[PDB]
This record gives sequence, C-alpha cells and structure tokens, in this order.
Amino acid sequence: SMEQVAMELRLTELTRLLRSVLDQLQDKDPARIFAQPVSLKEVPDYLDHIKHPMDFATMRKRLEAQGYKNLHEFEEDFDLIIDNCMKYNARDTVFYRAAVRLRDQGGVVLRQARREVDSIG
Ligand SMILES: CC(=O)NC1CCN(Cc2ccccc2)CC1
Ligand code: NA
Repeated sequence: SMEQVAMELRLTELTRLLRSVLDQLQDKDPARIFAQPVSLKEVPDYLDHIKHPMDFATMRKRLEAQGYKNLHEFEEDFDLIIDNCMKYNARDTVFYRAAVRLRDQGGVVLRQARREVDSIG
C-alpha cells in the first residue's frame, strides 16, 4: 500500500539518522573498549555476570536490518553498553572510567538527536 511505503520511508530516514548518531557515539570511544562483544573465550563466565550483553558492533547489525523502530529502543541498547560495564568492572578501572566518559559525552549527542527525531517525525 502507499501507507506501508510511507511508513518505510520514515523508518529508512530514522535509520539514516541513527547511523549518524551511532558514529558520533563510537567516536567518543577511541580506545574501542565497546566496539565488539565481550569475548567468551577470554571471559568465559561473563554471562554469569551480565544477562544482556551489548556493544556497538551488535547495535550496528540491528541498525542495518532497520531493527530500531524508534529512538527509545536505540538508547536502551546504548545504555546497556554503559550499564553493563559499570557493573562488571570496578570503579577505579580504565574500563569503568571509559564508560563514565562515554555516558557523559554521549548524552549530549542524544539530547539533540531526540529533538531531531521529534521534529522530523
Ligand atoms: C565492555 C567490558 O565490560 N569489557 C570487559 C571485558 C573484559 N576485560 C577484562 C579482561 C580482559 C582480558 C581477559 C580477562 C579479562 C575488560 C572488561
Ligand atoms: Na561492580
């Protein structure tokens, strides 16, 4: 239908907007601590600790299959990345601190992205 096509045009342009947002987000992770899923080879008990793993590679796969229907969903996964890290790793570690910095630098990007999503509808 025309209705379905228009629906998919918005989804596509959402996806274009999210791909940008996701790049700005990785750019704030120069150490690439969150680029890839935590290796179960190197940390074999990880899933005993973290129930829902997330990372940028995984988010990017979902994104390219247009699996993000709105910004709430995308933010949910981004927060998973941060919250998992600040749980699994202790306060005085390089990993925890990298997450706190991503959280803070990221929040700016998501503050404006939320406005662009509303207005562009
Ligand atoms: C995003 C995130 O939580 N990263 C974690 C992955 C595990 N490393 C520690 C590590 C490295 C190598 C071997 C055994 C443990 C850093 C913390
Ligand atoms: Na902890």
